[PDB]
Amino acid sequence: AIAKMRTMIEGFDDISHGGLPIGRSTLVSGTSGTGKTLFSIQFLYNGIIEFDEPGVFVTFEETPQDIIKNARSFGWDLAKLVDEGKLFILDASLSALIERINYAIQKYRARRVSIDSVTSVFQSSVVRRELFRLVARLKQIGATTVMTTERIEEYGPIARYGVEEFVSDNVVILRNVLEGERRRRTLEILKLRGTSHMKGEYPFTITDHGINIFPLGAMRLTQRSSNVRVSSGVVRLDEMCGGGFFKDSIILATGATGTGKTLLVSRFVENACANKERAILFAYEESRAQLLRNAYSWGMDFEEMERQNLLKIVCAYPESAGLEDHLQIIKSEINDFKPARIAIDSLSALARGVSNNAFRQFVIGVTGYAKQEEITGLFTNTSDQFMSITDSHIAAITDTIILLQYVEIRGEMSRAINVFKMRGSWHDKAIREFMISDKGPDIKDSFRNFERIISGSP
Amino acid sequence: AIAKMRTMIEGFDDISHGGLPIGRSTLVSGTSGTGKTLFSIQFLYNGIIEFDEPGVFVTFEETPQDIIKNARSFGWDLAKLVDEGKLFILDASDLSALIERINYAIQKYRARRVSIDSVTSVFSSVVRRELFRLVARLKQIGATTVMTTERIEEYGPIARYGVEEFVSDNVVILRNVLEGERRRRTLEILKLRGTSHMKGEYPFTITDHGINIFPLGAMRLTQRSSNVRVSSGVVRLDEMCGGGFFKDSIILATGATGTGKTLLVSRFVENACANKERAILFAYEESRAQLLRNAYSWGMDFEEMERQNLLKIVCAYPESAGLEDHLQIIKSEINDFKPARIAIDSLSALARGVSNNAFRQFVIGVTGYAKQEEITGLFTNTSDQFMSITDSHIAAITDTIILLQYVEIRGEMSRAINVFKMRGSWHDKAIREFMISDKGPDIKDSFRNFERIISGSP
Amino acid sequence: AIAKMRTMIEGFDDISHGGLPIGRSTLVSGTSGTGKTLFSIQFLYNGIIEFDEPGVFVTFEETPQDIIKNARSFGWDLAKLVDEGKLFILDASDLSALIERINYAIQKYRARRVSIDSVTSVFSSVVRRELFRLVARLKQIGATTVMTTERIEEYGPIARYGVEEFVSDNVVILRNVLEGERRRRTLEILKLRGTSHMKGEYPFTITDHGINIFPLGAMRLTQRSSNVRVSSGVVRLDEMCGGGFFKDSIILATGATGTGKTLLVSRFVENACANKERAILFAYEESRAQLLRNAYSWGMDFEEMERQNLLKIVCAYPESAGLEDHLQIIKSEINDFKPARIAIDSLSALARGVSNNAFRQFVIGVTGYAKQEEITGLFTNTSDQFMSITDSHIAAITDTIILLQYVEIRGEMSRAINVFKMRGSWHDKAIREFMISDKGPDIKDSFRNFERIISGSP
Ligand SMILES: Nc1ncnc2c1ncn2[C@@H]1O[C@H](COP(=O)(O)OP(=O)(O)OP(=O)(O)O)[C@@H](O)[C@H]1O
Ligand SMILES: Nc1ncnc2c1ncn2[C@@H]1O[C@H](COP(=O)(O)OP(=O)(O)OP(=O)(O)O)[C@@H](O)[C@H]1O
Ligand SMILES: Nc1ncnc2c1ncn2[C@@H]1O[C@H](COP(=O)(O)OP(=O)(O)OP(=O)(O)O)[C@@H](O)[C@H]1O
Ligand SMILES: Nc1ncnc2c1ncn2[C@@H]1O[C@H](COP(=O)(O)OP(=O)(O)OP(=O)(O)O)[C@@H](O)[C@H]1O
Ligand SMILES: Nc1ncnc2c1ncn2[C@@H]1O[C@H](COP(=O)(O)OP(=O)(O)OP(=O)(O)O)[C@@H](O)[C@H]1O
Ligand SMILES: Nc1ncnc2c1ncn2[C@@H]1O[C@H](COP(=O)(O)OP(=O)(O)OP(=O)(O)O)[C@@H](O)[C@H]1O
Ligand SMILES: [Mg+2]
Ligand SMILES: [Mg+2]
Ligand SMILES: [Mg+2]
Ligand SMILES: [Mg+2]
Ligand SMILES: [Mg+2]
Ligand SMILES: [Mg+2]
Repeated sequence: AIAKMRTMIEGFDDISHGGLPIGRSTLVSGTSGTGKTLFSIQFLYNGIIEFDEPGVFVTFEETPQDIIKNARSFGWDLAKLVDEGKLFILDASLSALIERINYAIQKYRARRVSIDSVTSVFQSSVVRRELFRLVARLKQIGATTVMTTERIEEYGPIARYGVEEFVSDNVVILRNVLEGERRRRTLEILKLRGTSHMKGEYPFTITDHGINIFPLGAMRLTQRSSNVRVSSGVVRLDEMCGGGFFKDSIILATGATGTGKTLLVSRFVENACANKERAILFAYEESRAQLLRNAYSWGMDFEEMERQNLLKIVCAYPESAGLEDHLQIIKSEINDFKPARIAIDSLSALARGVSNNAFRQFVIGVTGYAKQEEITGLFTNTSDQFMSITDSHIAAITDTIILLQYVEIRGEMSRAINVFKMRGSWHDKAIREFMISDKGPDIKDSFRNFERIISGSP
Repeated sequence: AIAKMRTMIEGFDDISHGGLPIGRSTLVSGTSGTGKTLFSIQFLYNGIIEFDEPGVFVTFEETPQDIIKNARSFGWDLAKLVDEGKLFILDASDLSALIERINYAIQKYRARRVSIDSVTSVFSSVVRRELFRLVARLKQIGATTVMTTERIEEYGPIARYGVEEFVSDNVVILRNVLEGERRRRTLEILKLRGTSHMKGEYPFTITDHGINIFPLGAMRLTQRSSNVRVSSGVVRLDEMCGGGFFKDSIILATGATGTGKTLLVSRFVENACANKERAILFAYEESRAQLLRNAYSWGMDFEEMERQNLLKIVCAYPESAGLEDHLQIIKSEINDFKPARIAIDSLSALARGVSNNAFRQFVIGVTGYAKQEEITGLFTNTSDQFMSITDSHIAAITDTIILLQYVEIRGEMSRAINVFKMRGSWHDKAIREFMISDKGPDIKDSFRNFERIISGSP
Repeated sequence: AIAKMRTMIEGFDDISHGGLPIGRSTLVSGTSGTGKTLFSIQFLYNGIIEFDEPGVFVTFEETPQDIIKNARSFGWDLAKLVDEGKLFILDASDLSALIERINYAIQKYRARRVSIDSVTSVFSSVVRRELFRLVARLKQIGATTVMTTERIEEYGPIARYGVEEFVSDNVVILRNVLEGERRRRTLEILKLRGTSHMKGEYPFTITDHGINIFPLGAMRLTQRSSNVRVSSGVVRLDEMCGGGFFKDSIILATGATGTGKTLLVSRFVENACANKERAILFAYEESRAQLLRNAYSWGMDFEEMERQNLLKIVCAYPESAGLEDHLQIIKSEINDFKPARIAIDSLSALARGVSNNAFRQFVIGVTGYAKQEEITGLFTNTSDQFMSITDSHIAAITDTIILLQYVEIRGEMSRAINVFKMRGSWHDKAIREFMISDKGPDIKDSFRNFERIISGSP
């Protein structure tokens, strides 16, 4: 088999099980601002601060000083590594270039090489022969190169002259697709000669750590399962769940608007902080100010928990970022605070004007990470119809579902709670009446008289 | 990192995270009449009207006289600034010759800011070589340049020869997309080599003040929340809400046509003018004439309040402007009148033949601003069916929902009201019938004889 | 008729009705990384590894060393065959000169098969004249050639200059269409001058064995059917089915979330391992961890069966691969483990954001194979509404349908099971209520007090 080299890019090594083929050159074409330079810089940088491999960078447009300054925003200096003799920024902004580049390879331990960019170098018949010569001349030296080419259309031709794709051994497309006034970064591997890889696009983001590729296909169902129970915050609800929620489980609170989803989330988050356990609250519908007042009215101090460094509140609008970003933000915030419990209020708000598949691929990401890090996730979902079906087919991700619906009785609005699922546990299969007070919720008995709920009244 | 310069354009300082990279040039492409020249002038202008930095202006097609004549429209004299020495409009009626004149004028007034409108006149393989030489000679002078490009398609190639983006360090695209015979201005940053920015299209308008960018992403979920309550105009309604509406809250009055939504809006505004508090009425369904007749019929003198400078009525058809304009008009008017209560009649009318995405982002922009300005807002919504739900997922924005519906009883069409939800407050969970007279709402008792009304037919 | 040659590529021998026309050449066009070179090698390879026929290989861009290095990946040494004389890789570093060298090498080893990868390198009016001369000089030598072309668009012009199809006797197009960020390999025969073939696109995958074409059309309705019955894990269920499921049959367990579909799958697999019979569990909703916990909770040791080599659990996310892969993975695993019972949990999860056409053709490919392998299959389907139908038209594939649904009775959520249909058997036509415990299903009696359940709300 062809030996792959680890680029040390979070996700990319999963997409191409191993990394990039050693001895050959990888073509990374993409529209302007797709992260071609970043990828090629991050490739060389990773290969010097992990395997101390002497890499050479070829410039064709941007000056060396520009590349150094631009890469300084990611929190790494290139001039320091150039000073050490571990990097070489060959400034060039025909055949001799190959021999000059080859010279440095043998004169600075030919590890990794990047050429950003070649499109301006050869700025469609001549393109082939010129591109065919370079790759061949780089094969003889047997060093791992990355070539960055530009494309005009996001789903149009692979490159500018539409020829490089065949000439190259490896093809990587960086996309910056715009849908509904929103840009979605995706990276896909078009081909890998004599090796296997993951097919199709994969959502990625660019932060202070660099390119953060989020593979969904590498996510496997290995989430360890325990019989460890944890109090939901309601004694009556814990009895109804046959002891309370499972430490390694995903609880779903679906219902109509004003039913008490946030209440159950608040009470679930308070419980963590009572037992001196860390918890994160991801708000998307309400603000910290409104959350603190709302909790206060039920008799729960959210400031107290914040002062004890046991509860964190992250409020933000869904339309203020993308699903890729939102997921990263959760992971980053979870990576720092490392909570025992988590609550997303809510997924319904996060599904507002988003690809039904882009949202579906987000839920798995959050659900999986929570399960894979042994964190109890409670996600709320507001139903569009007042007074009910999932209508999303995402009930196969949740291990527990709390139903909250209104019951119009004697020209009076009354609320009702019920547990549908409790995988690996017994649950009370009754529709108990509950109401809200200054001391929180109170679950009473069920309605034996009216047997026609999840519809109307009698 | 990379030092950024403030452009002092409302919204661009948030979308850019701080502004435009210092020392480097920014390319602004767009179709004709997008606001390229405007952005160009406004950049240099605020430079010499805030940080007092001498900026030179290169004009190729448009003559200085015209530039000043057009600039005046917004309300700022350029010739006065040309007269002093803070700005120099270098009329451009070979690159080296032009570059020399620009370079020899950048040291004369020691210009910090530079705008070239436009570089798509002087002029694919040659455009790159010329453009590369231009930015290189401007990079050496360490002057923050702004270059304006020209495109033919709105979602087609970024520039004319589709090569000006890879040569530029920064790329700002201004669009003017036509959807259902309606023109929507949008601004997006494609890339910023070095720093970070906000990805995606952001709606903006051009008024007397200049460009007015409304970033919905920059708007955080930091909205002050108090337990201060206020009246609604109805004593029983205040009592039904458990002391009346919250000062800092968004109330929603949804129901079938002729249920009495406008009645609740009227009384809501009246009560404001009763406590000598200023309010605004945004009508999109009925005129001042009909409102005054209907109000006067209900025993509420809207002329009086109008003369007392406590009530301002602004009527205009929903299809008389875009959501962008309607929002900017609401904000402008609010800032002028500085009201404590605001009522919109209605959102349903504002959703008339408008994309759910563009409508979604408008309701967030209105509710968000009112919440951050400590202004109590009552928004009405007319349901499609007489006998329903919550339109879409705008129930996450309203802190209170007052449902009103009809109840056919013994061949009579009686109306019923109920506080469906109230966050942070107790509310009457009863469906009380109410009559309308020339005195206003008459909330009586609920219907215990028949329990199947609410969001149902009985 | 026209004599055809077997390529020995799984599926191509059925789609072609027998293979490629003998004496004539075949043109294989496709975008980059479709599998043109692979198909090229695999053709010649099987030639000299089955019918022991010396085949020569023309390489234009890719060097012999690379071709052998890439070929190795699949698991076959080319240099060994080059060493012997069964294959000769004629490196192509004027037509008459090249044609001469090919013609002078086709008589040396007396080559029966020939591949030219690729003819889109050497090179609209001239391409025809050259191509026509090439096939004419290969027709005279009566050698089955295979020419690889290159296309830019997936559903655009067949070849580059769109003239290589009318000059060729045979045209095979390899596609790699991207639909919702997912890459789907497809192979179609456009025409075969002389013989007949299968019209339309056919899904195929590339694995370690090489190209793997899955013709759904070639699959006939010849599926052995016996009166041999088997148990389900439940005595009452076997009795309710009129002696238990048929050995050769497809059973479907559809219903709302948490109804007990996984319970029935578990017991179904357990019973197999009870009679010392091998089974496979294909999970796409829950992990091994959760399954083992849930199983153990139900009184079924999935570790034991795992250690007894009677039960194999394979969990993986539905969006972790394409239907093509999932199918090929199921077939591969089945052939290895050779199980008598198979259960998929679930099809609904496998339909998550997938075209109804691509999903339809996957269920036919799975059910068809299991039916022709004498393997009893239980497939689960989670309904969108809690309280429904048969998803789509997949009821024509299932020989037995076990419906499970909830029945709100006196403010209690009880579950009900019923054998909806059973072909070739009597079944209990009664809606019997059933409870769940740590011992498994408890099928009790039906509800004679209320006759309005089934696919209704009462
Ligand atoms: N500190 C940062 N935080 C977040 N994102 C950043 C940061 N620095 C840069 N970026 C992002 O990465 C981009 C860097 O552009 P880059 O040069 O990697 O793209 P490219 O595809 O090579 O562009 P081109 O080849 O057209 O010049 C910026 O435009 C921005 O979107
Ligand atoms: N202090 C209180 N006393 C009594 N009842 C209260 C109190 N605060 C809230 N409630 C009741 O509980 C509801 C609050 O529910 P919650 O804030 O959890 O909203 P939700 O069900 O998540 O709906 P949404 O997210 O759509 O607003 C109010 O609508 C009201 O009916
Ligand atoms: N005083 C004003 N009030 C409101 N809108 C104005 C005012 N003055 C100009 N506008 C708007 O802004 C536009 C001016 O755009 P500008 O002159 O910058 O064009 P441009 O983007 O440079 O395009 P081009 O170069 O093709 O002329 C007008 O077409 C109009 O829609
Ligand atoms: N003076 C009055 N006396 C009695 N009933 C009245 C009087 N004026 C109006 N009404 C009643 O109340 C209604 C007034 O309409 P209102 O503005 O309260 O409803 P709306 O929900 O705003 O209707 P629309 O959806 O058409 O805007 C009339 O249709 C009528 O039934
Ligand atoms: N060992 C392997 N296991 C699985 N898949 C493989 C393996 N080796 C190669 N592949 C797949 O097959 C592809 C090889 O295709 P091939 O080299 O024939 O390209 P091609 O169709 O000739 O295109 P081009 O001429 O543009 O390179 C790889 O891109 C990869 O997706
Ligand atoms: N040990 C137990 N004792 C009692 N009841 C149990 C026990 N374990 C599970 N249950 C009940 O049976 C259900 C188990 O889910 P099961 O896998 O049988 O349903 P499912 O149809 O596969 O659900 P989903 O659609 O979510 O996959 C729980 O929701 C609970 O109601
Ligand atoms: Mg770049
Ligand atoms: Mg809530
Ligand atoms: Mg202009
Ligand atoms: Mg009205
Ligand atoms: Mg090839
Ligand atoms: Mg299940």
